[PDB]
Amino acid sequence: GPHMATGQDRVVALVDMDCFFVQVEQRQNPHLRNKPCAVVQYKSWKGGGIIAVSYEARAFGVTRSMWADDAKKLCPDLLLAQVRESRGKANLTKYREASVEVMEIMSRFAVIERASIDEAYVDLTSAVQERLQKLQGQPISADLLPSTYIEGLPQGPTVQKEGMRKQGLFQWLDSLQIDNLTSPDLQLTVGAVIVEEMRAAIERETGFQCSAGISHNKVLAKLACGLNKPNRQTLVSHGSVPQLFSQMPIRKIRSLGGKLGASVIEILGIEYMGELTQFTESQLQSHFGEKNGSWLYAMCRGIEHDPVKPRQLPKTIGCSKNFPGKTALATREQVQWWLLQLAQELEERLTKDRNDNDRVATQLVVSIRVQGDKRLSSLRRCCALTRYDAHKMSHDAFTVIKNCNTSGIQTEWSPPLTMLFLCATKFSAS
DNA sequence: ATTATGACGCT
DNA sequence: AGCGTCAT
Ligand SMILES: Nc1nc2c(ncn2[C@H]2C[C@H](O)[C@@H](COP(=O)(O)NP(=O)(O)OP(=O)(O)O)O2)c(=O)[nH]1
Ligand SMILES: [Ca+2]
Ligand SMILES: [K+]
Repeated sequence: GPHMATGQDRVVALVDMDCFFVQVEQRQNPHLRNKPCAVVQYKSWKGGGIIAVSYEARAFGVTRSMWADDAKKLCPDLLLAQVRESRGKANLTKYREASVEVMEIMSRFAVIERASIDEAYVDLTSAVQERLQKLQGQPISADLLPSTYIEGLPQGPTVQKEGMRKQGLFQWLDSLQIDNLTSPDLQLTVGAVIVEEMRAAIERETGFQCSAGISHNKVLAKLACGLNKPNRQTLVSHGSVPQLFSQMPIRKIRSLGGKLGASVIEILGIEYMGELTQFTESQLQSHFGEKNGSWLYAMCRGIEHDPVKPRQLPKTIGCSKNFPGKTALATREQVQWWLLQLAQELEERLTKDRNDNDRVATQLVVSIRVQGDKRLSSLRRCCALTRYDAHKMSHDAFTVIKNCNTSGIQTEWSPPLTMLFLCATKFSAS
């Protein structure tokens, strides 16, 4: 009743760049703009692997993880841009730099959490309080929300999608109580005004378009962001959650797309998020553990407490390369040469990070996969990272992995290595 | 032979 | 500390 907290205390947005790597390449090369196009890494094996797809190309069925040769079967006029290669490997520097552009613009409006190379959470609670004091109880015009969808509207008592969007927005706005400066729906609406401004700034100052979700927590903001891509933003109110969740497959919610979500489905015999409401918190905890159970109990009611961390920079800086099938590394010289290539990219990125961001990594994590192991990592060993020197780092990585070499002959490497991964972690201010 | 990462939980 | 999960 009056004591049942509703998780409406914060305004949180999730901003995600549309087809990011594609937009980066389309900005650089105007010939790619407004075309079916994709970004690929490598080329020799089946045309390279696609990692980003323009919405025009998505209409033909082109997806991430598909081989370019197969994508061209679906879309023969598909245009392709390849990731840069340096020291024998993919080099994603261009996209990391573009990410910094976007992240710095977002940081002007509020503290952000960098969730991935092209998406960030935004805690707008305080900014919304400020804008509400400025408005002085003035209603919010639809002209202030020109790309916003209100999830679940229109409802009740009309042919084209922009007309739909506007009807829903008008129903939402006419129902607003702009008198109460503590109304959560009003707070979300003002948050959406601010996100319109942030998205306008990103597009004006970088050329990049993005989608966004506005809700009361990170999971709902993320789900909202996905509802109307590309180049649009969606407000998911607390009140919209029962209908939204009533037909939402469990796997669509961030963190439930894997084994845990499959176990929720199998153990409880349910399919949709909303079905979780019928279980007690203790029941959920008994199946899925304390933390998961409390989280599911709150989440299926639209409530989640995970804070937006004030973290604009990545916590780790890593370099990895797969050596699949017959390219696997089977000689000591091979393993040393590739460890050195990775360590050289790592040194470059670390040196630039230290100059930009006034910090130094102190731990080097070395991960490998051996042939036949289906796991991502077959082995992970750490050592100290005392100097940004590639030869040092690569020699140290070899020292921590060399006992994995089954071969008695210290010139061969068996079983051959199908992945190498160097990761700098545990940063300290410098 | 979806690849190159990046986050975070568990013990 | 090393491993597993999730993500994409
Ligand atoms: N190296 C690599 N990069 C990847 C991979 N997957 C994605 N990226 C890169 C390429 C992506 O551009 C970028 C951001 O990932 P998303 O947000 O998941 N996809 P996008 O922004 O393209 O589409 P949407 O409009 O649906 O948000 O990360 C991968 O497996 N490997
Ligand atoms: Ca994106
Ligand atoms: K993303």
